[PDB]
Amino acid sequence: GSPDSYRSPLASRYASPEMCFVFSDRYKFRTWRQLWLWLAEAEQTLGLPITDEQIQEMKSNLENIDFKMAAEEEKRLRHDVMAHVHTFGHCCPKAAGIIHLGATSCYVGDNTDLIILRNALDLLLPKLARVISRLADFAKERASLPTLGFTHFQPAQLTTVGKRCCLWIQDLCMDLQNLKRVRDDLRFRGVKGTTGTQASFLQLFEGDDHKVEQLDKMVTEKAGFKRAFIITGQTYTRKVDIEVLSVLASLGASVHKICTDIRLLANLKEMEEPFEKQQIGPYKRNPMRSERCCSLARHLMTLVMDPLQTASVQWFERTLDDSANRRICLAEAFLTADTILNTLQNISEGLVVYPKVIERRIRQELPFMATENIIMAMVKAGGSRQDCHEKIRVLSQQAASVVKQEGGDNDLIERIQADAYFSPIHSQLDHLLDPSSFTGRASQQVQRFLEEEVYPLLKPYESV
Amino acid sequence: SPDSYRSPLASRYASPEMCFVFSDRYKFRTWRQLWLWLAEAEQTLGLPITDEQIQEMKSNLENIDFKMAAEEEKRLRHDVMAHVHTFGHCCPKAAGIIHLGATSCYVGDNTDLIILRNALDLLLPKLARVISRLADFAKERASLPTLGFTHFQPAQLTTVGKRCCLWIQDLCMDLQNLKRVRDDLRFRGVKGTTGTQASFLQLFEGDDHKVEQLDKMVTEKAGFKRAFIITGQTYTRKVDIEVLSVLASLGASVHKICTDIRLLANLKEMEEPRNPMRSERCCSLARHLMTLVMDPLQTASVQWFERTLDDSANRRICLAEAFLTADTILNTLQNISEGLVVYPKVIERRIRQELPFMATENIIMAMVKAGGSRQDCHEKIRVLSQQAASVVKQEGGDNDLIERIQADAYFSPIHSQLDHLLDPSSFTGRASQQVQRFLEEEVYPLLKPYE
Amino acid sequence: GSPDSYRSPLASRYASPEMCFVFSDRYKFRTWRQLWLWLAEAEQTLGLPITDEQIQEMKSNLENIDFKMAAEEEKRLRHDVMAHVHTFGHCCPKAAGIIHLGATSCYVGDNTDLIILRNALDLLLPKLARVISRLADFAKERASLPTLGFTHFQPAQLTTVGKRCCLWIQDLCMDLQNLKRVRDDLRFRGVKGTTGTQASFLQLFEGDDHKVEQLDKMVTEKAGFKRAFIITGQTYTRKVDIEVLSVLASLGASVHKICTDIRLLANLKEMEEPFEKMPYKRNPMRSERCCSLARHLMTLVMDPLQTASVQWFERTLDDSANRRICLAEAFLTADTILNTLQNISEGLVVYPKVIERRIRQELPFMATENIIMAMVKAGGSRQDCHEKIRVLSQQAASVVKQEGGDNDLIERIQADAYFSPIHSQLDHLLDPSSFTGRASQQVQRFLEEEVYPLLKPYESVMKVK
Amino acid sequence: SPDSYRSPLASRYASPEMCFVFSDRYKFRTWRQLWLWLAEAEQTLGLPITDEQIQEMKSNLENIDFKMAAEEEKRLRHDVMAHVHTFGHCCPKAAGIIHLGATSCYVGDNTDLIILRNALDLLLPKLARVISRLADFAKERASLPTLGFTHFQPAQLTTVGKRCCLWIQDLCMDLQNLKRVRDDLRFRGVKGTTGTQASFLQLFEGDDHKVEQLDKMVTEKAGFKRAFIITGQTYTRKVDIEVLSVLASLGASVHKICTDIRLLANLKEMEEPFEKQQIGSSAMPYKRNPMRSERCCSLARHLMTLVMDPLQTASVQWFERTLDDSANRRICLAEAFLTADTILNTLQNISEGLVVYPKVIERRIRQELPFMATENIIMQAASVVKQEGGDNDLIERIQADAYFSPIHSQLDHLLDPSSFTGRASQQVQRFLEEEVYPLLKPYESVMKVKAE
Ligand SMILES: [Cl-]
Ligand SMILES: [Cl-]
Ligand SMILES: [Cl-]
Ligand SMILES: [Cl-]
Ligand SMILES: [Cl-]
Ligand SMILES: [Cl-]
Ligand SMILES: [Cl-]
Ligand SMILES: [Cl-]
Ligand SMILES: [Cl-]
Repeated sequence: GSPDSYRSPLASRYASPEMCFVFSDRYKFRTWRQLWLWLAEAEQTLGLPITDEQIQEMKSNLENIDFKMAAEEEKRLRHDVMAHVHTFGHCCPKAAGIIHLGATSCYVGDNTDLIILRNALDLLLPKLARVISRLADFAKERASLPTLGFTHFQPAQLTTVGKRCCLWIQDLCMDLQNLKRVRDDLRFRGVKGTTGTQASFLQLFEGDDHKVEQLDKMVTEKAGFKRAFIITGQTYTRKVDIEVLSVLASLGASVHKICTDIRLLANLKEMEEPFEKQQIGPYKRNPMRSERCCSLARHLMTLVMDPLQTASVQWFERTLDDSANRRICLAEAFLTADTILNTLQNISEGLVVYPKVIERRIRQELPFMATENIIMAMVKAGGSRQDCHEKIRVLSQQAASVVKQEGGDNDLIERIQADAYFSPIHSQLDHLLDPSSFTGRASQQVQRFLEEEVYPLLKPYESV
Repeated sequence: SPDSYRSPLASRYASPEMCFVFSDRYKFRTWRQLWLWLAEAEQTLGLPITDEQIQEMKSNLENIDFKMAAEEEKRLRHDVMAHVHTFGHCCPKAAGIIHLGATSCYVGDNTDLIILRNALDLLLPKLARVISRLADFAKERASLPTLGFTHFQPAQLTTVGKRCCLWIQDLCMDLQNLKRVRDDLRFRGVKGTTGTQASFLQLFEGDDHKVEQLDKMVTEKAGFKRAFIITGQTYTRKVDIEVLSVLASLGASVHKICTDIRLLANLKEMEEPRNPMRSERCCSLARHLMTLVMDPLQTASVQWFERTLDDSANRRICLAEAFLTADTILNTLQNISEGLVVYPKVIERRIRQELPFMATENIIMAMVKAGGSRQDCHEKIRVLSQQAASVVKQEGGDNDLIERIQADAYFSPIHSQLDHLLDPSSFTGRASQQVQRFLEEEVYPLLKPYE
Repeated sequence: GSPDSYRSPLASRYASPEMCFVFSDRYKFRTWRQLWLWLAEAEQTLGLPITDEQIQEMKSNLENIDFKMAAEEEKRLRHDVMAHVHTFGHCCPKAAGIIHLGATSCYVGDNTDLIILRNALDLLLPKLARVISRLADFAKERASLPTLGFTHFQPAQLTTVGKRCCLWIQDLCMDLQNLKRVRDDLRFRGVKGTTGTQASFLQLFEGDDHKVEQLDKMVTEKAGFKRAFIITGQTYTRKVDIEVLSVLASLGASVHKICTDIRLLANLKEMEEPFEKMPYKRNPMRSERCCSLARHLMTLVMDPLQTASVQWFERTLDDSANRRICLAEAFLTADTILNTLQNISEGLVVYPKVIERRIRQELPFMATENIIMAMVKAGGSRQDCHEKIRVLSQQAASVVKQEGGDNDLIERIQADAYFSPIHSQLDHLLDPSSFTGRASQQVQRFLEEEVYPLLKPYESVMKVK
Repeated sequence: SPDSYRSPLASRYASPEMCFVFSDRYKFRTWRQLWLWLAEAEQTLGLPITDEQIQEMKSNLENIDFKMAAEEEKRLRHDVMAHVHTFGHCCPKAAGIIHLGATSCYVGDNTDLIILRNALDLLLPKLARVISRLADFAKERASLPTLGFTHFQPAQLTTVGKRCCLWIQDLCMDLQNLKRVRDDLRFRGVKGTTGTQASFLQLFEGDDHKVEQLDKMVTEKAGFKRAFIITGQTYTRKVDIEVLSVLASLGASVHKICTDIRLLANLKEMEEPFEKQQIGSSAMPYKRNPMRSERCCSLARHLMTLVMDPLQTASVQWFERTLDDSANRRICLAEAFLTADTILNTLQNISEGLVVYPKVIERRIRQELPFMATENIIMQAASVVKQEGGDNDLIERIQADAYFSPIHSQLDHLLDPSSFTGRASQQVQRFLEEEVYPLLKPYESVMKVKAE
């Protein structure tokens, strides 16, 4: 692309070449020809006057596409499909008269879109499986590392770095399920005619309903779909595009949340994005990859409104106000998702943790959450609950004033150590303030989660 | 009071049953229910709770002093502790063990899940019922030809019932979505302030097994098959995305269906049980259902760590509104579907005006079959078509293409064929067989469990 | 009402009584009657058979509204306007025959919607002005107080607490200007008939176009509007609802940003929400609520965008139920947000020693160029000094991250005799006020030039809490 | 290359001029322009910058080595520093003073503002031309009666021109909104990395007036009347909301207009203009699809969808800036303007020679009018129509009944369609003179430019 024209940053800058190719005109028109080859093979099988020589010349010329010629013919014809029937028949002169036999434009246009959507999903699925797997390794590594919990982004009951990572993983697992469900349930349009009635194919087969049904089943199987619609207008219902982009929107919400947490952890200096390759010969580090993931994820959420609106105002058996919008949103949704998953994998590969910063923060906040434990110990040693409460309240106030009014380190535990009133529990104080004892069931939750929910989910993706 | 704003969703639009599901009575009775279950399970697991305490709670689930709870909430600045205190007031014997070990979201967030599920349960039979009425209609009208439209321009004929199947199929997809979401909803259970169950762990003196039993048992008592293992304070707000996304997609389906119905009313081919007001209302509400999807998308995207409370007010609005809106739509769509009136004579007249321009191909094939040239016959049709089209558009007159073809001696080999060549049923392709196969394979089996 | 049914929390928990009333049935049907009165007044002036007695009796019974009779008459008739014509005629027996004369439903329905939108904008405006004024006071108070700057939420060139407050204030001033513009530019529908062509009134005035135009002008002026549409279909263009809810959505975005910043400052213990009628751990719950509701305001913009987009011809009635929801909810949501944000703004809590400690931890890493320059001025080498400061800074950075320790960079500089030509200077070189650039002067000029002048019209309502 | 994806906005849809405004060439020449302006102002303010340094920069604003700059961005990990280095290579005399005292968003963010303003400037005349073509049409059809539609059911007659005025008025509102947003855009200027101008205050050795002078000077050289006083790192992202919200609302207007045209096309009352290849063709198709209208709807829909991107972005900016705005804005701001530009090009084409069939219009009026004239006559046919799809026979029944003898001779006059259109034709004329013409007058000199 020239620097003198706009180039989508989703092609040029962001997405992988594999996803870029799925949405390319090369892939599109090659798949159009592929569909025409399948149609010819099935029509031959069903008794139509098509030869093995005609089939073989189509098969040899699936990739040999004259784009200049197609574009020229599209000018005079003003019909993209017929422009390509012409260009295909030019390089396939024996087969020319039977290309597109009995079909309408959407046999190629709309089935190709479904193949594209399915192949795009099949590119995302393994990438999403891989990021989940890398985060699972991290979660298990850090399963028992105590970290300050945050509710309202204020100190709260301690969690572990790995348990927090499980919140992230779980949302991504829900995405993996949704994506796989939408992919697997996607139906083929098949051979349906202009308004879905198969009137053209019925006539071609001389009123033979069984042959129309069989043809529909054969192209569906050749394209590798399990199932075709029975009911369509001109195209697959545009409710499908809502299903697909809704699950991508939800994925975007998940990633926006995870990468927001990561950016906040980076401010706290508890976690940072992976160190990047050394240049031959820094204190401050910006979580730029997580920022980019948020930025893009937002756009994936935004896009959901396109297919919602499109579907809601489709009139009868189709209106073509779906077409320009789909050319933008379907491709953009997938290229944005791809980019996000490529970046998130890169974030996952060697996340940096600073346990001494984490520890320090716990030591600042934990004492204000440990006071019932200190009361219980005093009471167990023969002390008075009332007096211990009154005394803890006063020392706690003193420490809180050091922290806020003076900008000091929390000295509550040191106040308690120095006060002879707490003499009966001074020897227990390290044990009573052990952060691992305040993480509840965090580490066991990680283990049960990974074994019962995450590994089983990943198992079938081990091939790809 | 007419002196204050009153939700049009509550007063005007939605059913009393769905309004009740989102009422404070339902909410606070469910808080008490969850406190009962917690005590029952805690007793089984060895905690000092008596049968008398449990029976007292059980006799007072509905006995709620909303005035006291609202006054205590002003004092304590804490809705849950306000309801603990109020419940303890009418249950003095149980008062010390209500909420034992629990945190606020044990009642708040589990109650939301209960509500979401019961609201889906109310929608499910309504949607099946609509699909069923429309299916009866599609079957009745499976063979009735009607003009096809692409670009809202005359196209290959369909049937009234085949078109109806486009509508039915989107609604079947909605039905399956709502059911999946309903069945897959998991319980929060007992999870603590940050999801670690630390408060329960301490209540059980470090016994993990007891914590896991408690979680299993309250989940069972609430009638859920599964609880989360992993939470922060609350169930992941991704769940609310999943729920409102299926409602939004439902709204898109309804808007499309009710748009087609409004267009059919302009064409005088079909009417609702004279303006298509029910269909307009459906569209108007369906649009709001689509808009609402952005609320939970945004919310989940900016939850920090184990929860921020910027979810709360938003969810009070969007969750209830989405369900109350969806309910109204289904009640209205039910009324539309019970009384669709078709005017076959209007349909027939429109077909007779448009069909000739679409029959030019079959006229050419018949001339060929009695000897003629393809290219001669195309050019003869082209001139007569051009003339008929001028009469239609330039003169505002009825289409005379068939009369033109009869009056031209060239078409003598065909003249006696013309009535049959332009029989509308012969242009509907496989429409009626598609209806029957769709109803038997796809719709009936879906509906059978609901009947 | 009853706890046995849904009650919108916008009406029952969140919005002010005044905003709730603007969207009430009482207000709506009083305004219908008002519009009937004005119609009758203008109709008499242009010579229609309407007497002072008939007029005086409508004026007497503007508020005397029997809702039960209106509701039963609507159940019988299934037309809200005719039900209200009949109910108004019942208590105005002498005027009954002239009420609604020559008008169509939207004369009352749609003109009332405009009067509501305008009144609702008028309630928001002074609330937004008060928030701006409280925050201006804060920005002035805190103009010179250094604080750590944040880009990517990482340490950056110091700002001041007041300068950062001006980021918030500016966006709110842009919202105030938008709300006012929209309020001012709102046009009346006036008298337009069923399809915008004024046929009913043309015929009522026996073909006199001048009298139809005068009626339109006169009802418009009686309703307090400067200007009526020339062109309508049945109703005002629904593009208007986009204009109004877009400005509210943008206000939501500003508030969401501001309150997200406050939430982050509260985590950092630098700023907290005002003390309520001293606990160590405090949650920024008002700010969280403002974010929550601001989000809904943003969401709602998609309602009028979609509605306008699919209006067929001179009106389709698929706008009606949606507008009953989104127009009221957006204003009630905005009202709540403004009431809450004004509360947040009254007595914000700042912890300067927390702010100072954080600066002391981060500033040395940003001071290393000021130090190099002071070495270069006393003789030394830019490149020499750069390599020595890099090694010590790396050591200090490792104390911070690998050990969880306080930053010791200035201590390591103090203890290294290579820096002896600048040891006397270090206190001055590390003065935080010298790192805030022009923050304090920016505050002063902004408040003088851009904020105080916007507030000037609202001075008489400024002091309410 | 057809072997990767390419935005259909760049290749297929938008005009080359809008495409260029969002191009890398435009971007990076604008960086260099801003660096030149900076140097010129800094020279005036006394910094050691020579006329030769300035002239060397001025001679190389367009001489951009994209390949080298990309490679340098990879080495330095910094887009601005890559461009500083690459510009210093072609301007070795100036190399030492390029970007002097500035920070990254001096070029990045000011360039975005120049782009936004340029883009708006391209849209305005296009919209003005649409409005003018429709105003021509409205005027010529001001009196042509046509069936009014409420609920898309027969309602009080309007006129083809009056109906077109509904479309025009929405677009006039868009044109005023676009103009306001363009006029109100402020320059970021020189603000530093957190908005405090610290780097410039240091460059000028603590002289505040010099910093203020530099901000004023770069703002003036860039053609902006006003700079922000207050920024963080960048201009407030509220500005992006303001700009995309006006485009969204334009999208809504265009969707409604093009939905009406599609419905009229179904009714055969109005069609999209004959394409060049069809004009006078003896091969004119009977069935014409309103494809340009469909396209405009489809695109206008995306415009409306995009409004959620800047809403969300602004809402979650933390403090003096977070860089989660960057990728999103790269997408949405360019897409919104390419989509709008496409819509306006197409809509201008639609507006130039709309096809009207008065005899179709007339026949539909005769079907519905007898039912709307009963009031005037007092001074079954419905069941036939509904059950038989027959022609309306109400008038024919009336002339053949004894009872209506007093009225019979008026029945032609009483059914005159012109008498049912109310004030539609006068409304058109007052609207055009008072509200439309005055808005178009600034655009007189570019009215004649053709559809693309
Ligand atoms: Cl894997
Ligand atoms: Cl077909
Ligand atoms: Cl096909
Ligand atoms: Cl806990
Ligand atoms: Cl709990
Ligand atoms: Cl009228
Ligand atoms: Cl009126
Ligand atoms: Cl700076
Ligand atoms: Cl700068």
